[PDB]
Amino acid sequence: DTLIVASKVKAYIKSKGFMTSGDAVDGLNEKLYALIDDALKRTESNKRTTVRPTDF
Amino acid sequence: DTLIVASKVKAYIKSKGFMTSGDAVDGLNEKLYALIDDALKRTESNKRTTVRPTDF
Amino acid sequence: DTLIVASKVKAYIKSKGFMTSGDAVDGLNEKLYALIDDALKRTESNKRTTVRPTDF
Amino acid sequence: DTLIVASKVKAYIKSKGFMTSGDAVDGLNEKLYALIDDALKRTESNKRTTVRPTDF
Repeated sequence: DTLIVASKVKAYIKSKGFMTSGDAVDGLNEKLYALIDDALKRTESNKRTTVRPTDF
Repeated sequence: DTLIVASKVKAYIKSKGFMTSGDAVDGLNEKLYALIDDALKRTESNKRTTVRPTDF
Repeated sequence: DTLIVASKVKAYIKSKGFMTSGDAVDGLNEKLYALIDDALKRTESNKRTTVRPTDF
Repeated sequence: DTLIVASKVKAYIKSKGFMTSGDAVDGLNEKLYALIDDALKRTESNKRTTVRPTDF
């Protein structure tokens, strides 16, 4: 499932004077899943069941 | 601006047995902006203005 | 100060069939300082004074 | 193999007011190998075999 709002990612990239390839947002979606999986490991390592912003 | 679908991020975290704090999605959003800023630097370093999935 | 063992980073890169530019290890040193600074924020966020491997 | 100077990493962490767990440097080493593996993928994606600082 896509967790990313493609239009908002493309908008931010455009605001900096860059373009986005057709498959760029797919790559970022993969990185986002990795960031979350890493955060869950940190949450568990601190004996918590609630993910906090500082866990990412 | 939010780059993610909060409901889908919270759902994925719940599917792994975890809850999400009120500001956890905001933390992930901040990390995503940092990942994009890093990617723009990599795009420019390869004499491109089109961001590719491999730049993230 | 350099926190990286340049010879061991270059060795690992060589083992994968790649070469290392003259200024590559400097870039990785900068990323390492960022990783540590992020980890210290996570340590403090969990009311600890001792950095753990899971904080990185 | 360790890619970092443990004494200098522990010193930097101490300078910021923190202690380092016995296996904390091992955790950072693991993250560094991941950063290099990601960089090799970026190098190859730009039709290069020489890793640049901007690939990390």
